[PDB]
This record gives sequence, structure tokens and C-alpha cells, in this order.
Amino acid sequence: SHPDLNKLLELWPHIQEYQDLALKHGINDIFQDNGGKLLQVLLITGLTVLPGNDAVDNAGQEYELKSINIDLTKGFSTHHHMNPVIIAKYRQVPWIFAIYRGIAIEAIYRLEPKDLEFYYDKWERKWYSDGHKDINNPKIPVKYVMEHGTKIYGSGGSHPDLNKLLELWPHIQEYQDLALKHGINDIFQDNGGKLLQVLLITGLTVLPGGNDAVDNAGQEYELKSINIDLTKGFSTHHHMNPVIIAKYRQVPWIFAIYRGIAIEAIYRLEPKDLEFYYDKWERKWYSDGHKDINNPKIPVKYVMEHGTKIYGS
Amino acid sequence: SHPDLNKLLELWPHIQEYQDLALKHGINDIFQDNGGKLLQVLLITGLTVLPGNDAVDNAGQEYELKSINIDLTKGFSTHHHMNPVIIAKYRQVPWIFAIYRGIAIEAIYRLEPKDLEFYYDKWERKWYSDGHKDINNPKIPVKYVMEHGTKIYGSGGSHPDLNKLLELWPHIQEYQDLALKHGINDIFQDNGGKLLQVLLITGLTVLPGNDAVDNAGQEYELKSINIDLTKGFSTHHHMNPVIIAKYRQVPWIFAIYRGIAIEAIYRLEPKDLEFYYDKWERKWYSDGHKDINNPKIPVKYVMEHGTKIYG
Amino acid sequence: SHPDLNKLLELWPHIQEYQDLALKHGINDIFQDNGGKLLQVLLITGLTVLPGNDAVDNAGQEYELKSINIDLTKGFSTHHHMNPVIIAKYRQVPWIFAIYRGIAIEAIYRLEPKDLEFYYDKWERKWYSDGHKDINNPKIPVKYVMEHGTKIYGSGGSHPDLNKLLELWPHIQEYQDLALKHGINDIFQDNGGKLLQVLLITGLTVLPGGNDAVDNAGQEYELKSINIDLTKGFSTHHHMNPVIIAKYRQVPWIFAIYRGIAIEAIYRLEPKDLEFYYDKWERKWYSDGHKDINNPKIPVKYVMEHGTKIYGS
Amino acid sequence: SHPDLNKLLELWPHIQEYQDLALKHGINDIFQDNGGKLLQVLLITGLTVLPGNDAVDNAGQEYELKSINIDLTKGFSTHHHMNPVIIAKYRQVPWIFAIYRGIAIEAIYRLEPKDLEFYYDKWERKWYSDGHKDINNPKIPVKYVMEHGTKIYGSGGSHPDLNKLLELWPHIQEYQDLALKHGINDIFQDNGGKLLQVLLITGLTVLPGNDAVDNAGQEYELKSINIDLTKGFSTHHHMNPVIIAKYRQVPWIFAIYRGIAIEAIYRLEPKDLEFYYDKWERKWYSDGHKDINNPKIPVKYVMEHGTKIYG
Repeated sequence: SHPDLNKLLELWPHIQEYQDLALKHGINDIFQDNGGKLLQVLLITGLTVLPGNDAVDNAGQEYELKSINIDLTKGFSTHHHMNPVIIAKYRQVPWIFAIYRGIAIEAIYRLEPKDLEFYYDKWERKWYSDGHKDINNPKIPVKYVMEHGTKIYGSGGSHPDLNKLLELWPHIQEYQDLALKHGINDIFQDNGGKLLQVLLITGLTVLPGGNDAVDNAGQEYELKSINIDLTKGFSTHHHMNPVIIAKYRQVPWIFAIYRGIAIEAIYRLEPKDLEFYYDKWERKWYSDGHKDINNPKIPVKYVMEHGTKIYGS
Repeated sequence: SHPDLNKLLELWPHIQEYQDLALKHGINDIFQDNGGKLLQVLLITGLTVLPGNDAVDNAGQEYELKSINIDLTKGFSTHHHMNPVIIAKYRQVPWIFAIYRGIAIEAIYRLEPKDLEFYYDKWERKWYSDGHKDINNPKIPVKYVMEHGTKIYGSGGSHPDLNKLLELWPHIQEYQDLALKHGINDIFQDNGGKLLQVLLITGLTVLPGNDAVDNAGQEYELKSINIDLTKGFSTHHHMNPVIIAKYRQVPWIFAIYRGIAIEAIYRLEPKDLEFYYDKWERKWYSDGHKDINNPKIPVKYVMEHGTKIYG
Repeated sequence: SHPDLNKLLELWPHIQEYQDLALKHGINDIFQDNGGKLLQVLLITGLTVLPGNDAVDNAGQEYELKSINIDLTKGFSTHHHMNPVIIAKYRQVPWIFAIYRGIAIEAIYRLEPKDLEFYYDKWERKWYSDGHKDINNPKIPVKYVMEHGTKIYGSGGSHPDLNKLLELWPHIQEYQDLALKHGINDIFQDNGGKLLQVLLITGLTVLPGGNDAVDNAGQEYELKSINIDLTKGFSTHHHMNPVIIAKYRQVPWIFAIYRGIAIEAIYRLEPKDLEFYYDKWERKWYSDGHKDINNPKIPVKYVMEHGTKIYGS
Repeated sequence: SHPDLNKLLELWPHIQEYQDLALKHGINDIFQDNGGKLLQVLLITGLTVLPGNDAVDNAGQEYELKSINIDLTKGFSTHHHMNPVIIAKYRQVPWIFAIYRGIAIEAIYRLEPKDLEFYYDKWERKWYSDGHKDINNPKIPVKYVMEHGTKIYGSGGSHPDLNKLLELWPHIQEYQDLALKHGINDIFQDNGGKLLQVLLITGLTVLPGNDAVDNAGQEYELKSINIDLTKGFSTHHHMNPVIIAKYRQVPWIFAIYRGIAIEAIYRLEPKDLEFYYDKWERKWYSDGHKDINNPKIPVKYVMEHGTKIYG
């Protein structure tokens, strides 16, 4: 019947084991904030993640941890509001840089505070050059980290759970391939592993970015989601206005409710069911002097009261 | 979209809790031997299943517990090989009769030692006269239990767990409806609950000759085992060269169960089973034209030569 | 404060893991019916236990399984009601004999139906010699099994869970030592691993067999237990009479309620709280013509209604 | 017999469910930062904790959430380094005040944006006049919240989970009483709930100078860490040669926590810590007669040189 959904179900228990392992190690969601990726790093390095600094080893030393997906960028980001209070903090600890390729760890580099000074100087000298102005997310090149860092290998310092991660790895690999077959680049970012569940359940195909998804018949949709244990309102648009609304009003919306890494429920609302929001938002736009609205929310209770449940109990 | 498989996925956490609930009450498998049914009678009556007497209450009285499905029969099966020695055990305990309709308990009756005296003594007369022979599966009628029995209702004597049961019931009902739609009569019998997972995964539907059919009209034999219990799939209790000739025409689907969940599905084509067909078909002739009593297909043969459909 | 109770708590999670592993493998209670011992055997041999025959291998062959604790006996028991319907059953399958030393597996022997024929013959020839009489639990000597059997070693046929059992083994070992320090010979027979919990909780010392246990002050007790999920009545005595009652009536009774391998609750009833039973049982003895009663029960509900809870919620 | 440790063992499965219940509601540790308390206010109010606004309801309104323990104080701590820029965030949201007494919620009040205007503007006047300086931890009085606030009661707006909470409460109460008896004021603060497991295992009782004492009169320092958070035990925020001289006289007990459960207990004698005493005591003199701000004892030092009491 549905071979891709069958595959998910058959891979699921191991996704759940991987989630369990991430939780044990201080990572709340594998399918969000590089959760499934950070776990590899923590297990290889022997590090304890901090919920100030990002991690601590068993000797009590603390670290800054930065990471990139080489498939997308070559610069490690830093701090959006770069100041000398930030910089003096930075000079106190070694840094761990992680280089992922897709969902896989490709390299880990350690830099001591002296190997980074070149950036602390050019950052605080140009803070003053421009007079008391905070820098916006300045980059440290991967090339620089590779040149001055000491690369870290799996070793005697790695956590015993590294072998449990290794045993799970092949199923995670295949799950990621499944996501990619369905247009999701990374199961461990942007709720990728959850979204895949939504697409397999609904039969929706994502639209490369227009609207978010399309069914077999050619009908298109806006597709929104929340982690219900974290929030009770669905996001819409950071620059809400009449133009965004005229696009929205032409399609049904799909609303996915995740709890943990699992899909709890899916609802569908037709354009007529959202007219209350379009109207609310247009008047607000005008009332404020033709001013864009910053991500106004649709409450899950509204969605549950007016929508049709396509999945859940 | 596959809306029936989706339905099972949404129902599953509840099916699991039901199963968890039954194992807490001494029931290993809700989907075999009326487990999901008996769970209702234990919770209604406040009874606990015993590991020769069937059940016990918190006050010590020990009971014999029989049951039937009204949809299919009117008689309460008793014992295949009963003697007049048995009847003295049968006689020191009130019996508890459960009458189910489909998956739901319809009525519960408690008859006392005094009320079965008509039947023991009819079978004790049966043994003597016919010539010291065993009465195969006698049947107490429902009308006899209804008439002489004391009906049991939900009450203060019911297990507090009955509340959890009632909250899970809507889901069990909906799961049962899904079964029915796919040609399975009873989730709580013959691995009914598991077979459905099989059908929704394979895209098969049970046939009212061959066991199942897909959308294209193609038909299949379908065998299953509970791996903790058996290692070889079964075939036919009276296998004859004509049964084999039907076997040869269709692919087989083999389901491996582990508890209430489907662990693996394998498909074999007619050529992968030729070795067995040929061996049984000849053996029949050799032994002297006599039917073969359920020869087995090893699970390892299926894993070695089949194509895995789910695992 | 209480170092032996502290030890239990510290060993417990692993007793629970061992229990989990036994359950996964078809053994309901590690602390009963050689549960923790049978598990070793199943894992070494690669066998699936049957709830007819005792076990099955992955090829479908079935077996009879017998076992002894060498510390106690040298004969494998068989069938209390030995008949030719029993014997012809026996001739159909190989037998696995297990030889334990305490809680540890010491040897495993396999015998084919021809290696046992000597016993099938001397059993059915003496069935008839005595005319249609069923034999009572005839013995096969360990010496005979060792001579004609083929000894089984850990091998490529063993279950992967054997290594998980090995990892747990040292904590099971120490738990057994703890039981022995408290007068319990075997944690895997006669609810030994549960009883140890009761003794650590109550501070009771068992009395070698008089009464069952004694406290520090010198007060003695009858000590009864049940697995509540299996039964609702406490056992008393297989040959109940006025003599057994006069002994009982002089001490308080301790009543342990196990659920699974854990202690759910402990109650205490004074002699005055059991007088209803003594009286009930004496009259019954006389009423029946001075006839011993076969294990009459005290209901757990009675115990809960009239006793003092020393442990539980 | 050890009747207090027994009591903890009987209570434990319930303490665990409570903790399971709090983590389901976004609370990581019931025994730290009033977790077991906040759980009550979230369930009472139907609120969900947010990962700058403290909480949200199912309808989207977002709130700021403050609280106090009436037993210890009358003022609602506000912010250590508040500016007049903050106050614009502070001003678009109704606040929710929780007043606890010991471990129980005594009253909940909801003040609206309009009702805090007296205080923002008093602090906005505080910043200007004194000379552009930060007001450390101002305090809104309880009388001010009681008087101008709208009290919140259990209702239809409460989480269905509140029912589970109420059924666990008798056990949490009894556990709290056990804590109190052993010198711990609050199970839901400062690892209160975990420290008790420590005391019952070691046979120690908290002192009203030294941290704890056994039956013999012997006293101990007692340090603990949550291993997922810290790897070095702490000492004294203003360590002086006289603090060290008290340290030298007693053995130390070191507790390693993992979630709500005690993972290990180690004891060190005064000779195993000499190395640290000597190094801090000198360092003090070297640096120029200045107090040491909480030097740490590594967990590995404790495991290498201590005697393990529980693990």
C-alpha cells in the first residue's frame, strides 16, 4: 500500500532509541537545533553539554561550541550583538568547532584561547574604530579553524554510549534518506524528522521555496506546526500584511502538532475557517498605520475547535 | 495517503495500553484466546485468574470460568475427555459464565454448585450406559444458564481498573470496526488484532480457498506464527494433492508475531515452495494414499528464501 | 544506618534489568521456579522456553529440560505419575539437563532419545512387573547424564543477550551473597530475592528449620507471603490441626505481599487478630471427624482490614 | 529496622510519578528551583511554561510569573539589573503571582498591565534621580498584589492533570514531613528532595558552622553536585584561613546527584583534603590577604581519594 510509511514504522523504534540516548545526554529534541548532530559530538569528545558556556569535560574545564554544515556554509557564526563583555568571556575558554556534512559529523577541532586572539583583536579594535557599536554575527572561517586547531578523533576519551550510537546509526542514515526522498534536507534541523511523519501521513509533497505543499490532485496548502509542550500558538509571518493575506486566503491550511519527536495530531482548516484571522490582521495592519505585524499567532484551541482532524486521538 | 493505516497508527498507543492493562491482570495476549474479552469479565467481576480452578476473588472463593460468543453459538463447550472423577472437582465450585457478542461482554451469570447438578449427573449417566466412554465436548445451553443463573452487573465489587478499560473502549471499538472492514471478524480471537497490522502493511484484505487478495485481484495464502511459541508455519491438517495444487497457484505471505506486534512479513513465490509441495505430494503416495496432518514450513526456510516486505 | 538495605538499593536497578531480560525471554519471575537460573541456560543454548515440551530451538526441534542444584542432589527428577503415555512422549525428543551450583550454571548436557532408552525400558518393564502402577518421580543419576551426554559450551549458538547477562552477573552475584548473609540459600528459588527485601525492611532474622523468624528483642513470628497478582489467599499448613494452631496462636504473623519481584506491602497481625481463623479451623477439624485440613487460606483482604501496615502505600 | 529509610522506599514510586508529571509540564527537577511548587501553579492556572515572557495560555496570552514563600519573606523579588527599557516588555503583559507556604501554593493573583503602573514608574524615577544606576532586586509587597490583584482559584481552566497531582499530594506531603524531621526545610528547594535520600543512607541529620551530624555526635561538611550541570563541588564564597581551620576538623560527605536520584556518596577524611586546605590558605596570603571566591573540589579528586559509601 504505502511503502514509505511502512519504512518509517519499521525504522521508528530505533529513532526512538536515538531520541532516548540524546535525552540521557541532555539534548531535548533530536529533530531540532542540530540535536541528532550534537549528540555525535558529545559522544566522541566525552563532553557534557551545558543548558554561560556550552559544554564541560569531566575535569571541569568549560568550552564554547560552534558548528556548521559544510554543505551550506564555510563560516562559524558567533554572536549577533558582539561586545567586549562577550569577547572577554570568549578569551577565557577553549572552543570546539564541529563540521557536519548533512547529518554526519565530518571533523572536530579544538582551539585554545591563543589560537582565536586574532579574531578577538580585529573584533574589539573595530568595535572602537566604529565607536561603541556591537558587531552583527561576525564569521570565523572553517579554513582558519582547520589551520590553527587540533583535530579531534574518536578515542579513549569518547563516551561508552558512542557504540550504541554506532549501532543505531544505519537506521538514522536510512531515515534521513527517506526525508530527502520527500524534500526535507536535514532530519535534525527545522523539525525535519517530524515533518517527514506529517508528509507520509497526509500524502503531501513539499514545494521548493509560493505555498508550502501540494497534494496529488494539485491542491496547494500552507503548512504550520508547533511543539505543543513548548507552545500553544501557530506561527504565521514575521512581516504580516494585506499582501501575505491575499496569498493565504486562497488555500487551506494544514496544522501539525508535535509532542516530543512524534506527531500528536494533524488538522485542516479551509479559507472560510481563517477569515476571522485575515480580517483581524488586516484591520490591525491599518489601525497601526499600514504597519506590518510580527508573527501574529493562531491558537491551537481555535484550530482544534474549527478544523477537521485528519490525524490524532 | 493511506487512511486505514493512518487510523491504526492513531489508535495504536491505546491498543498498547489495553494490552498493558491485560498483562497486569494475568492476560498475556489480548489478540489471542479472547484475551481482550476476558479482561472485561475480570474487571467487571473483581476476579483474578488462577495460573485446576479458573479464578479467585479477594475473599478466597475459587471458580470455574466458561464463555461463548453469542454471534456464533448457543452452547457452552464443557470438556473433550471428561470422566466421572472430574465432576467432584467441577462440583465444589460456583461456575461463572460469560456471554460475549463480538468483542463485548453481553451478560455474566454465576451458577452455584446446586444449579449444575442436572448436568453432571446427566454426563455421569452418559459414561455408565454407553460403555465406559468419554463424552466429547458436551454443551450446556445458554437458556439453561440464563434461566438458573444469577446475573452479575458492574458494581462496587468491580476492579478500579474497569475505569481505565471504559476510557480505552472507544478506541478498541474503532479498531474492531477497522478489522471488520478488512475481513477480520474478531480482534480478540485468532491473532485478529495482529493480522490487521499485516493487511494494512501488505495492502491485503481477507477473503470470506485462498486466504487474501490485493487490489489487482491477485490472491495469496497467508500464514503467521507467534515466534515465542512456534518456529514453523502451519499448512493443512488434512493435506491432499489437490490442496497442494491450489497452493502452487499463489504466492504466500508469512507473518511473524512478537507479542501483539508484527515483527516481520516475508513473501515467497510458488517456486520457493516447490521443494515442499513436491515432498508432501510424493509422501502422500508413498505412505499409501494418506492425508498429511499439517506439515510445517520452518521460519528459517522462509527467511532464507523469501523477500522481506516488512521488518 | 542500615548498610545491608543500602546495598540492596544500590544493586536493585540491575536486579530489575535482569528481571526485564528474563521476561523478554519468557520467564515470568526470576526469584521463583529457578527463573534466574533457567535464563542462563536459555541464553547459552539459544533455546526458546515453552510455556507439552519444555523448549524449542530455532530449527523447530523440541526438548525436555531438567535441572538440579548439585549442592543439594545428584538425581534428575522426572514425572510423579510415570505412565507409558508419559514415556512414549519422552522417547520422541532430546533432553537438556542443567547442573547448577547455587545460582550459577555449572554444566549443560544433551542426550538423544537413544541415550535415555535404558531408563525408558526399566521404567515400562517395572510398570508392568507391578501391574498398571504409575511410578513416583523416578531419578536419572547425574553420573549417568555426564557419562552418556554431550556437554554444551557457550558458543556461536548462544543468544546475543548472553553478554548482557554477563554484564549483569556480578551484581546478581553480590545480591545472592547478601541473601546468604541473611539465611536465604537461593535468590532464584522460593521467592528468595523477594524475602531478602522483607527481612531487610523488617529487621527480621530467619530461624533455621519452630517459628519462621525472630526480631532483635527475641520476639518470634510466623512469616507468610503471596504474589498478589497470582493469588489472594495466604497459605498456612498442608496438615492443619489443633496442634499446629497451639503453636501459631503464641506469635504474631508477618504477611508479605509481592507484586512481580518487588515487595508491595508488609502487614502484621497479633494473635488476637487471627483467633477468628484458629477457631474456624479447630471447629472444622472436629466437624470433619478429627481430620487435618489441607492448606486453609487467610484472605489478603482480611489481613489488610485487621492488620497493621509496616510497609506499603 | 530503619523505619525512616523504609518510609522513603514506600514513598518513592510516587515521588517519581510527581517528577514524571513535572517533566511532562516543562519542569526538569521538582527538587530544585521550586519545581514541585510551580507544577501546582501551572496545573491550577492551565498555564504552559515558555522556554522573555514566562508563560502562555492556550488562547495565546503570554505572562510574567513571579513567586515567594510566605514563611520566609513578604517581598516579590523583581530584577537585579533592571533598566527603563525593560519596563516596556514588563508592561505589555499581565503578571501572575504565586504565594507558597512551605511546599504548598497558598494563593495565586493575576494583575493586569494597568495595575503595575505604580511600580514601573517608581523605578523609572529611581533610575533617573540617583544617577543612571541600576536598582538591585526591588520588591513588590504581597499586600500590594493581594490588594490590587485578581485571585485565581482551581476551575474549568485548570489542566486535567491537576487530578493526578491531588492524588499524589498525600505522598509528597508525607515526604516533606520526613524531610522536616531530618532538618531539611523544603523538598522543592535546594535539592531538598535529594539531600534527604543522602541523610537516610548516611544516617546523618542536618544541623540548624558544620553541615551535618551522625548519632555519635560526629559532624561533617556535606557538599553535593548535579553531575549533568557541574563537575566540581563548591566550598565558600568568602573563604578565609579561619574557614579552612573549621574545614580541617571534620570529615566531608560528597553527594553526586543525577536527576532526582542520588547516584553516589563518597567520604573524605581531613587528610585527603589537606592538599586543598594548604593551597587555598597560602593563596590567600600570596594574593594579598584576600578571600577566595568559592574554589572547587573536582569530582575526580573525590572519586580518586574518597571512600564510596553508596553507588
